[PDB]
Amino acid sequence: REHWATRLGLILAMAGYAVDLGNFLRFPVQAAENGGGAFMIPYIIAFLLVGIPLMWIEWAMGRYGGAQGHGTTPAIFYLLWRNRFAKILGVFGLWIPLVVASYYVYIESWTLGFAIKFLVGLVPEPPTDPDSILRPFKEFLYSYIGVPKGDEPILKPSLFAYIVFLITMFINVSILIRGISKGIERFAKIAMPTLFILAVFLVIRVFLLETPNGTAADGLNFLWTPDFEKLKDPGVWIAAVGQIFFSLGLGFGVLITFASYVRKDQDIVLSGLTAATLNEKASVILGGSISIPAAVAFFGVANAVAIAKAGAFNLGFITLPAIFSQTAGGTFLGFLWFFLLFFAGLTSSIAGMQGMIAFLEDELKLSRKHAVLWTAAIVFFSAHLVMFLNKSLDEMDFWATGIGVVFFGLTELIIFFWIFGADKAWEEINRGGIIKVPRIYYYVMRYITPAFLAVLLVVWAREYTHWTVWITRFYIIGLFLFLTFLVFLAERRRNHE
Ligand SMILES: CN[C@H]1CC[C@@H](c2ccc(Cl)c(Cl)c2)c2ccccc21
Ligand code: NA
Ligand code: NA
Repeated sequence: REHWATRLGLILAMAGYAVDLGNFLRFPVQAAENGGGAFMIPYIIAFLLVGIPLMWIEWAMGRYGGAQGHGTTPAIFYLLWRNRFAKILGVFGLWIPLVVASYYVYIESWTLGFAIKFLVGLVPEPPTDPDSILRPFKEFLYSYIGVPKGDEPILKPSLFAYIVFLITMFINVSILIRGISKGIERFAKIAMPTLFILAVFLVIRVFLLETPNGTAADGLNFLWTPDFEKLKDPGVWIAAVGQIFFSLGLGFGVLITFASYVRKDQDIVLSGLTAATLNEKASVILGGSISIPAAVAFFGVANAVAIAKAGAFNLGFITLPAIFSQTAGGTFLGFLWFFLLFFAGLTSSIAGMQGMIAFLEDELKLSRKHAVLWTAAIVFFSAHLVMFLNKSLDEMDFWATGIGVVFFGLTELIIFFWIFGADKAWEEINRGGIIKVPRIYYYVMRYITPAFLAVLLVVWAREYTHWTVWITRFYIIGLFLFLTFLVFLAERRRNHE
């Protein structure tokens, strides 16, 4: 079996997975709409009661199953719980990341495309007034995506956007085809420093932004200013819990797959806590000091709520490029921005597609070349549903990463800590640990964490379309069935040998 080369590379690949666009865009927006700096109160709490424990558990299940040549949850859930239903539940942790991949790489391709467009100067040049600056970039993006002009739910992406997507995929394959150590890890040692560099440079440049409308200090002011009255809102306490899942990457079965390349007695306690911290520092320090400040600085704190309510996607693909077309040499800033975002995705999409690659290697005994190509061929095909069917993206994401990861996360808890047994699990986590997990986390992992996951699981089901959504539902259900069939073939090949 493949293994990570250096302890550093492990943490960087682990941090590379969790460090993403959401760090720079989604996190700053959620904080601004949920109490500013007061949002740190329920967020830090959720980082402690939910995010850290669940991460250790996936590191635990990962390493536990990796020692036996199995990196995926259809196998690992059967090792924690020898059952017919356990294999079926494990399919989700191979289904989820395959669904997300169908649309993540595509969104990743966009940043690559914009980075290229910005670098060569192929960007809109307005003109005065805010809607006079934003509209040229709102249209620039929509011509790239192919946003429907008519009533039809059909997207018509540019030939360029499509080609970059092939190129983007090709880039992903290159890294994945070289393996865990000479590929993902080797890249994680290049990307993460390069990432941090671009991040700091933008932070420095952003703090030097001054307009008649405001300064970067006003952005950091508005953003981090605590609104403790919003802490009364349960929804804020829910946004915090959902965000932790999102930021860390829990419930994607990727940590489990990635941790399955960690050696049997190698530390997973401190290493994970490091990668977890790298992601958080990336968010509160680097991320919340570029996007929100730069917007408030240019449009004034009088629009700060309007900008936050405009969404994270707008902030990074429409709002910030429009601001860069109005700054000194900002055509190159546009490039550094979309190139910062490209790596943030590439370090996460190589981690996402490994779950399928691991399954084809471990369970169907395919070579690494075939496992990588066939996974690519599957992702490339399914993305056409995302590229051409309007709102197909929202549908896949809602199920996979809105209900799916939260459900599957509570599944990992119960299977590893209630079915497999808490004591056997607790030992599995602490073993080989440089530092030992605090004795108090035994109770958190057993009650508090699955409680939080459960009471959240109740509200997102109580709180929550066209007809074309059935097309996407049809396809992604058909994915689950097909993956059930491969798990079935995997267990019929094993009885013969
Ligand atoms: C974990 N937070 C980021 C990390 C990578 C990125 C991600 C996660 C899983 C996969 Cl399978 C892929 Cl391809 C990509 C992602 C997706 C959705 C939501 C959040 C995030
Ligand atoms: Na994150
Ligand atoms: Na990443």
